This record gives sequence, C-alpha cells and structure tokens, in this order.
Amino acid sequence: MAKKDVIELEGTVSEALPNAMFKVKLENGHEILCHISGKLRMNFIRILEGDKVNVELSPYDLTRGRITWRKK
Repeated sequence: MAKKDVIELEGTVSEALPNAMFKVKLENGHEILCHISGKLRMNFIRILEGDKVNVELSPYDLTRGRITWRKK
C-alpha cells in the first residue's frame, strides 16, 4: 500500500536559507536543495553551513533532497 525508497547520498551544506532549508553541494560538482526533517529536529540540533551531511533525494524529483543525519 506504499512501496517506495530513496537515494541516500552525502553532501556538504554550501549555504543556509530561511524556511528551515539549506543548499548542499555534492562531490560530483552539482548542487541540490535540501529540507530539514522532523526527526533530526526532535534531537534538537543547530547545524551551520559548511558542515557535511547526508542528503536524501526523493524519486519525485532528484532536484530536491533533505538532511536527516549530520556527522557527530
């Protein structure tokens, strides 16, 4: 009733913009938009651009992803 996975990749936050979102650059040289999830939010974190993070891309559009896990 709901089969669907995602592409977990690593990316470095290149910039941080309002709306609880930020820009991330992949080692491939490309860049993608990412949004924060409610999980890492519960952990209560405050990451700042320039930090590496894991980017989760959605099969709905490899143009946007989301950060749900940043290095310790």
